[PDB]
Amino acid sequence: NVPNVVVTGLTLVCSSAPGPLELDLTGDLESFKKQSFVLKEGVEYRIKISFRVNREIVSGMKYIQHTYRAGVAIDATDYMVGSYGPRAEEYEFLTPVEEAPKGMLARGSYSIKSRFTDDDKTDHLSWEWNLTIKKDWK
Repeated sequence: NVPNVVVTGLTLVCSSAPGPLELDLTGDLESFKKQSFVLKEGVEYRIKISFRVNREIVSGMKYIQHTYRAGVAIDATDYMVGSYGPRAEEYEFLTPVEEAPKGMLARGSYSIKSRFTDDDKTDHLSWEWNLTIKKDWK
């Protein structure tokens, strides 16, 4: 049977972004490693993680995210998702509002290691993507 939990996507929710910033997590995750979303410095945003539970209840689901700059971790955050049972409709998790960095010295590439797990520490899905902070959506 298809995994009990299927992570289906990640969306960088930003009201002022010119276009959609989302990753399809149901396909090939390798392509993301060479790609990067552009985010204007200082803008507020959230991260929407779409997923579905197919058969059994899952408890303590957490969306983990480590952010690196110049190859070194500058932040680690565990987002308590919750315990949710099976449902036909796809679930969506929104992290609290975040604020992007500002100032020259904050600009540049940022790499993210993302993981969706639960209590049993199950690796429901892990993936790496990139971000680039710019003065404007340039």
